[PDB]
Amino acid sequence: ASQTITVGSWGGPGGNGWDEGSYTGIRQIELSYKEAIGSFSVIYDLNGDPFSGPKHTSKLPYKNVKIELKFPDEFLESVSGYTGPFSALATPTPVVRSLTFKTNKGRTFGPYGDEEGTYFNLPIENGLIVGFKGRTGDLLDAIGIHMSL
Amino acid sequence: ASQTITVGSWGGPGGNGWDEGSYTGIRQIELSYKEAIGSFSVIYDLNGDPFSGPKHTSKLPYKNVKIELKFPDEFLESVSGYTGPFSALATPTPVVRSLTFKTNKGRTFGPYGDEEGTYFNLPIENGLIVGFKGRTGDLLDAIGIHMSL
Amino acid sequence: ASQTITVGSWGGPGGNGWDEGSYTGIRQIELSYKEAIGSFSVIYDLNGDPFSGPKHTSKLPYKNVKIELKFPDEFLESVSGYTGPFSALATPTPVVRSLTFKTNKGRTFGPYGDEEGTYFNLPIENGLIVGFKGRTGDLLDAIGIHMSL
Amino acid sequence: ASQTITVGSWGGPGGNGWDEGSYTGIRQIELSYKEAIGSFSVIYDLNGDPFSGPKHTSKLPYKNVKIELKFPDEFLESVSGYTGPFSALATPTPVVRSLTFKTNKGRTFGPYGDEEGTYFNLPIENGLIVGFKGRTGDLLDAIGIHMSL
Repeated sequence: ASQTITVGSWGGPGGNGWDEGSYTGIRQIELSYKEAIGSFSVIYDLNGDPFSGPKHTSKLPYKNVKIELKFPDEFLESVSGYTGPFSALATPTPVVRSLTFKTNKGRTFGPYGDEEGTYFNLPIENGLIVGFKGRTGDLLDAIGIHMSL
Repeated sequence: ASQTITVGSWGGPGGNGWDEGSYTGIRQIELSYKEAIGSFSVIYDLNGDPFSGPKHTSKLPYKNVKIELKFPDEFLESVSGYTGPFSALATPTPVVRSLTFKTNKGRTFGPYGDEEGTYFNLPIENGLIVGFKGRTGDLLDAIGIHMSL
Repeated sequence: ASQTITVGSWGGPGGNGWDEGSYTGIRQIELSYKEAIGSFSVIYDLNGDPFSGPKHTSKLPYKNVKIELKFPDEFLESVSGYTGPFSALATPTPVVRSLTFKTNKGRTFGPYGDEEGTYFNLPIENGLIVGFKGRTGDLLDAIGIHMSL
Repeated sequence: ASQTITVGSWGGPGGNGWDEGSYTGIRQIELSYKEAIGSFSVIYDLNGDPFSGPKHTSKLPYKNVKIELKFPDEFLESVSGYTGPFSALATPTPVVRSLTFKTNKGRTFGPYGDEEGTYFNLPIENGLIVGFKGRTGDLLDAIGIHMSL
């Protein structure tokens, strides 16, 4: 490398590309938002210990959140959330306006960003999100995934 | 019982559940369509030789298309769609209304069924659709996918 | 193709190469033996339904045996068995002499052929024997293993 | 909670069981030995940067090798090595007496420890050793491997 299934890249053409790679599973997701998502950073599980993924932090003073999955027993079972521009940041390129997170234990981590734009949805009937791919310019411009069993 | 990453479920809850399991590759898809997708049946590749999976047919007089891939060098890199109910089959439940496939070699087997309702899109950077899962009643009620490296 | 992890070449470079392929799992193994292993063909599982793998039969008038596992619930957790030349077969190269299979339920299919030669050993901790590869000329010149989750 | 294929545990039941877990690849191995293998510590690759796995050290004053593979073009292609007891450590239980590492590039990191006891041979045709698992007490009592595509 060992490779993984990389399903996706939902978002747009600009920003700067970042592939954090692959790990055993997710422990914490922490993002900043207002009308679009700006910051996205994750705390992975690496063989029993926590691993802090690289950060893709925004300069925009957006509203802040921390999603804390209860590890082993809880893992996401669905990722969805629209995509499109934001004439305000004067950025012509498509961008991730929202991004909601469902869980196998039921807990859904409420829509973040305004549900305006075109919808993308990804339900997992069997599998495991194991890492994140995507781009980040001023906000998070595109999002991608890493799957495994 | 070896297992696969089963991604998705896109479509409604009506129809009879079907699963065709996992193979080694896709050799030819066959579908009928007309304002919605009726029949669905894929011919797979089992260890270098062709293996026809179960047929999932509709009695509806729908238009017919044969999608045949050049098998080893060509595979689907994207499956998109629009799932939306259909008041004509008097079906209140959601149904997959359109279906578009895009190849790693550059050919998009143009949108079959009319592009109406909520769009779905699943792009792949490294992975392989290795078996189809789905529901069928009179139309292709739903669509599921299985994956591998 | 999708690929699987292929561990194995145990035996010698002689004979003709055979790769039976990767399937869903194993339902019955069928071999022949005297002083060494001669024929080896298996019945595989192909998505809930049995599937016959090609026969790799040895012309040698040998003792016969059918090993059948209780499918789903019982599966191979171990494979092992002695390899060396056979001055009789006037075979200048090393060939497989004995082969013993151990089960997750306790069942162990007694050494078939003679325990003579250098020994090889594969205990599986997590994983699944999914297809058989190897070489066959008069006897089984060599054996390989396919694996998945 | 993702899994990888773990094969084996070639050794004896003595000592304290350890499992470094899985990563992206093997960059360096560092062991000690005289008549049996004493220390075993590996510097893994995690997504592009080195990640040191835990050290499993041994007080026995042994020779000290430092194995560095050229990480992306070079990876292990086979592991082999003799398992037998060791009268001198006054131990009743089988230990990993010897250990040899072959590479896909051609280099064979010749025998470390004596070639004595029963033999084991893990040869690989397709796949990646992606993590080591095992048991240490005074020396290296057992060794197991993790696999991925």
